[PDB]
Amino acid sequence: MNIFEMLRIDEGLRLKIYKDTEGYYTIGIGHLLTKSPSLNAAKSELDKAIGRNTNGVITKDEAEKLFNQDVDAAVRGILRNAKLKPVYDSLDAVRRAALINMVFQMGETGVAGFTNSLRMLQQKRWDEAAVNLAKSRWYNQTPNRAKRVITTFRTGTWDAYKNLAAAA
Repeated sequence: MNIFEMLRIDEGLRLKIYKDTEGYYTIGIGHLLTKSPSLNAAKSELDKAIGRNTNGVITKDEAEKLFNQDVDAAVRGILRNAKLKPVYDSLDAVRRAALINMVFQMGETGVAGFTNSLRMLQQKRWDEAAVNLAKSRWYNQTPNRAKRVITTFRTGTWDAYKNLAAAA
């Protein structure tokens, strides 16, 4: 398992514009298009991202290309962030993937806001961090995904993902 497989399980793959859990227009592997309520706006952003007149439908390769850019960007956001980087540097490989997942989902800023959890992770206080992480809108809104990521931080293994969809 790796970050791509992991996020592919959590986000799924849809080739037509769809609404995410918050009701925002998205496509592919969790690629957020816009927070605007206009489908047109969404289609415009999609054409711009793809470089062609899509009419709201993309191919698998196109979805995978946005996905690679998105993972790349999450990693880069982490390394550029003064609060995130030190946590990321302190972690083992599996737990690094859990951090990327959250940044992919919520963005740098959002994650950078979990001050107490970040400290705990940095200190390697796994159980404590897992409890703190659970006291969040994130956990209450998308609990099954939140549970997978938290278990990953707790254990440092891929066990939460070793049975599911996307692949595992």
